[PDB]
Amino acid sequence: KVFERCELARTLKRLGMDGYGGISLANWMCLAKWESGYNTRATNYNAGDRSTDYGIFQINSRYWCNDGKTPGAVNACHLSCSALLQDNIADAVACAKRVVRDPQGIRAWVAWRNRCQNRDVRQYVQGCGV
Repeated sequence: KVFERCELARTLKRLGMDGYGGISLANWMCLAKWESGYNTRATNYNAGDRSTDYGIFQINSRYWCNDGKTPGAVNACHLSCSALLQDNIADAVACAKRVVRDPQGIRAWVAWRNRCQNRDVRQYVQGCGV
């Protein structure tokens, strides 16, 4: 599923993402936007390390989910990577919450540092009623 901007903003809010780990909803929107264009079935194979990024938040198979084909990988979210390709994003959100409990927080996603950190992200939630 490819979410519309405001539809996703309210979806993430209902899932408890607003201010989760000190991260505003606008930051999560900016992350999803730049990671997948709000598309839950987005995937990106990384030929260099044989891992794959899954879903709306492009969560990586080396550490967060199990796809059975990433060498020496772990599964910290204790989910099948398939769970991150569902139209319903509850599992992806629970995993994204787990990701930010690590030392880096939202900085774990390099794209957030590239297109969201120290940027004006208010635009992602304006008019969404969140």
